[PDB]
Amino acid sequence: MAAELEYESVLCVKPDVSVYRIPPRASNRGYRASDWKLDQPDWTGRLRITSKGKIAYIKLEDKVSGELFAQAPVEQYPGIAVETVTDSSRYFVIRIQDGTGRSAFIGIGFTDRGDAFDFNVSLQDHFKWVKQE
Repeated sequence: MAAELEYESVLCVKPDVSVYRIPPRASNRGYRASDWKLDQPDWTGRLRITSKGKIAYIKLEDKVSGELFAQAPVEQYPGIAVETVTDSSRYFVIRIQDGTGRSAFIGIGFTDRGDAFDFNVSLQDHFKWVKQE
């Protein structure tokens, strides 16, 4: 049906997810959403991540069909740049890096925390081992 050979790949996906777009800038470490705010840059579509073997790459588009299509390749090493609302608001942000110099910052959230949780916790389940393999 699908299980035949195991490999190093998270296999994270999500047909229903929302993400924000903000200039790749940062003069510090601690974010400030409560003061940053954002209601314009926030496209909706499908987001997922995977890894061939020695490296990884995140693919995004639309679970339905989309159009443009894009992705963000990762070196599968400089894993970092992930945080949430320092002052507590109602969303979260995630970023990635590759080669130790190229990293993109974007926000991820949903009209509800319950759903946005299952999605986030899903990508992790595949990454680090805790609840399953």
